[PDB]
Amino acid sequence: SPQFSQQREEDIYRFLKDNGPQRALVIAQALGMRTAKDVNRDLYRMKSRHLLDMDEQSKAWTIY
Amino acid sequence: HMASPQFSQQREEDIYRFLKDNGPQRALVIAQALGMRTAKDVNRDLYRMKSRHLLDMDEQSKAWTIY
DNA sequence: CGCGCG
DNA sequence: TCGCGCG
Repeated sequence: SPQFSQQREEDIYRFLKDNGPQRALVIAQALGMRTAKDVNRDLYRMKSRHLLDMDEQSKAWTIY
Repeated sequence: HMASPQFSQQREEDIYRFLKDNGPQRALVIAQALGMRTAKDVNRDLYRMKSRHLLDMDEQSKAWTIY
């Protein structure tokens, strides 16, 4: 199973599981926030833990 | 008969005076010299002053100068 | 405008 | 590549 330190990481993961790959502004807005900056530190931390991947060209995030 | 340049903020006048006497210098140096902590404390102001042609930045050294 | 950086 | 100025 994926290991989440904060429940909000699961919220991101499930959003991407449910809706396919999306940019950080979409993850943020879907979860009640505004911009990529509201979630990017979480996304890159999750990427470092092989929870998510990002396509560097489209900037879309997806589950790992 | 007013002095030149005119600065809209004390911060801008302080940056300009620091660079006139010491410059060029990196943003991290300017931030510390004005009692702040990192480049993030002055970058918004430096690029705004650059857009008004009050300062320039050397791309190679990253040091800011009075224009 | 990508920015992940405390 | 800590470059980053971004609201």
